[PDB]
Amino acid sequence: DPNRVGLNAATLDCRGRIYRWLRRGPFFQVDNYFRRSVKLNRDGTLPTDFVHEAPLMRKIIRLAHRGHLKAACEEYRRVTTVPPVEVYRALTACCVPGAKLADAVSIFEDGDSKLFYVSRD
RNA sequence: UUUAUUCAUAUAAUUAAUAGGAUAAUAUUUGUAGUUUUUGAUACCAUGAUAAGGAUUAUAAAUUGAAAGUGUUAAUAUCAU
Repeated sequence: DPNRVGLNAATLDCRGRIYRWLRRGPFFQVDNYFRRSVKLNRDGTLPTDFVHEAPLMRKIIRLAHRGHLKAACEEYRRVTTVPPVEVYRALTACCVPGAKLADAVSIFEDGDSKLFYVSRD
């Protein structure tokens, strides 16, 4: 659904909404923007299949297959959707020939518990 | 003669209520439950400030340093069920 990508926001009109805005947690904007966004679908598959974020994943996999770990990490910072499993496979396989264990463990732990277990592969 | 404030005459602004999200043994969920929502009692109480007069202690040349406590009359005045 490429047409219905987007989220509407509020206006903070009444006094109780102002009091709720002043009583909100430390992560209220990013949490509600993340949970109002992509989530596990009705049949159980991942929300990976995103149209607008599709060529960024191709660029990340293309840069992690040529050995460019830092550029793939830099365009991994630009992701909004849950990235596919092939991103984590390409990133970890880029981490193998340099023996970079800490970067591979961080790559796994980023998608392990935070991103619906996409790196648990 | 110009300007900081003051004053004149033109103005915009209006309402109400909560909602927990990774590493948690399974609820998909949140424009939903609210409508005739709250901002509505400045009074005649007997307050309190002002001025004025009293007494006690120093018999040491030491110490950085011989300084501190206790009582009465006039006028003015008193807007909270």
